Amino acid sequence: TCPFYKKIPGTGFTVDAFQYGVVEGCTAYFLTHFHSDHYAGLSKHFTFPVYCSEITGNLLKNKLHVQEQYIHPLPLDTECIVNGVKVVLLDANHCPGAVMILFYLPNGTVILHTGDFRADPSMERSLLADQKVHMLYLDTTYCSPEYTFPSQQEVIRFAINTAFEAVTLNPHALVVCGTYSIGKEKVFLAIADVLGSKVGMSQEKYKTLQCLNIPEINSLITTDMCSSLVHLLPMMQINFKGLQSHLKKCGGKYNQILAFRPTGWTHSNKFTRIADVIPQTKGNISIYGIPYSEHSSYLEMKRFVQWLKPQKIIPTVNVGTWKSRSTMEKYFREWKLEAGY
Ligand code: NI
Repeated sequence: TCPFYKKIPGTGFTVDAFQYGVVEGCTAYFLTHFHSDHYAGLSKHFTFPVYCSEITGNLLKNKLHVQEQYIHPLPLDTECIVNGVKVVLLDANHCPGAVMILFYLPNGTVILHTGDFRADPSMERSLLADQKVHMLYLDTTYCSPEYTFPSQQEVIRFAINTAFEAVTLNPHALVVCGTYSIGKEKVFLAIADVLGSKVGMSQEKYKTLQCLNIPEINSLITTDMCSSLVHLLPMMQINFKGLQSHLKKCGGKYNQILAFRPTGWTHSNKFTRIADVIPQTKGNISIYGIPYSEHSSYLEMKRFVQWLKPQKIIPTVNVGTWKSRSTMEKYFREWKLEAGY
């Protein structure tokens, strides 16, 4: 049964609620982004209207085979009417195609559902500037002050400089990057651009990337692994055993691997600066864990909420324990007392 924090009151709508069967009273299912915890339950047998971004709708049709007649893609930054209710989709600064949804209820209530997001000051000049929000359904993934990490631009500077140094010292080194979902494509695209290479990958991952409307993508990726010195592998294979095995497969073209695991936060964040990050090494294999996040840090989240000044906050992440819920409620009250709303 569908939890309350997936339901939009005063509408027929749900958000990211496909794993509960037919939800009573739901006339339109919204999907914020193509991550498995959120799409869980969708398939070619789904026969209700799904509302989403264009990129999300390319992935539903090509990867999950949802039939076209049930996909309703909406343009961003554009007022649209869905089943009698005005909605707007906004860029969430998460993975490709990810949105926040603004719902203008028939009684005058305005609701923002962030989906998954990485808050940014650029959001203070979107269509959110223009009116008051009564209720915020908030991605609280990293809602505690221990969660710090650098900007995405500092992380990509570290990765490019590390890869370019290694391959210029040893032209026979291979770079490997882990992946298990869409998102974080800048990691491997920026490294392949500094090296003058395409990114090589499996046919299944090439298919997924071809749904993303990334400009000039045919110039940047390939299924011909032999032609590429940046390879993408499943995240589970980014370990010494899995990398040794991959290096065997390349037929003596390479004699070293430098590998990247873009994680979110790890507790090495509480001690080490990006500048000071070092790899784990075994023989001719090195593995870097780099803190590339597509969710808000604590400080980014706090700034967004203190700017928006919502009347009520409903967390959508970390809701399953009483200790998490009480922690989060305490921070919300601090933020509201400090800012004065
Ligand atoms: Ni996500």
